[PDB]
Amino acid sequence: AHHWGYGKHNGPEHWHKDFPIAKGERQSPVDIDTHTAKYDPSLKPLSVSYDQATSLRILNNGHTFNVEFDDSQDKAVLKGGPLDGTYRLIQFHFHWGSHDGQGSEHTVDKKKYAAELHLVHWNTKYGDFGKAVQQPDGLAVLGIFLKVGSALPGLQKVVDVLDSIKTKGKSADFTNFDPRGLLPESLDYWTYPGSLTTPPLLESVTWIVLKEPISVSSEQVSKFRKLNFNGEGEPEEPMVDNWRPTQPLKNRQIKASF
Ligand SMILES: [Zn+2]
Ligand SMILES: [Zn+2]
Repeated sequence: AHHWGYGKHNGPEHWHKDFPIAKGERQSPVDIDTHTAKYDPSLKPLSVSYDQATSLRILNNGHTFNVEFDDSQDKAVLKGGPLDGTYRLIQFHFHWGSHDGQGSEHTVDKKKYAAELHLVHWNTKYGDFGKAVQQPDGLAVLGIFLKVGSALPGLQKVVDVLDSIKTKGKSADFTNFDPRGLLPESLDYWTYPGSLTTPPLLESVTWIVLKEPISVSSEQVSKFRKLNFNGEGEPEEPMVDNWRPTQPLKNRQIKASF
């Protein structure tokens, strides 16, 4: 019965009990202090190759909704920037709040955005995601802030299908979705070494967080809130505030690409 979540007795403040790495040296998310985050002119340009991205399904895993990608080959791929080698896109998901004033995981000078998008990639030095997720150089997550304003057309295909995966365990067919519609024009970014922001909280993530947010409408985000954490036949719990508070930076340095 007990499973990790975002509630009072299974949430971020409780995770350390069943996942002691929650209190580790490289935990995510962090606050991005733009005064101390010093620029690095050695950082190579970021390369985002999503032209042949091949989506498979959209699903409710009880924590968020995931858009899964075909990672059998080097289709949609992230290279450059702080990354050694090639990282294959496997899935994307969001974090959001109960209201437009909170919802992001990272903060920028303690500012919270309405939501955060995470594009998850794993390093082809390893055989698959299951092997990479255990290694400090295993994953690269591209983090993108959402701010409420203009409706994003590239998000509409996602929003129009959320009613078919309202509850945990539902996974719908979802092909030919273009993740490039979810990117801002500028790819300037901050980067630091970190972790998964959910259990198992493994410290295997090179974080790449873009400075430019994308704009969504209040209506699009409010559709996110119509999802439920629970499965069919369980008490309803709206899926809201599925974000982790920021964690101590400890000895890490956030580097700017710009
Ligand atoms: Zn627990
Ligand atoms: Zn995430």
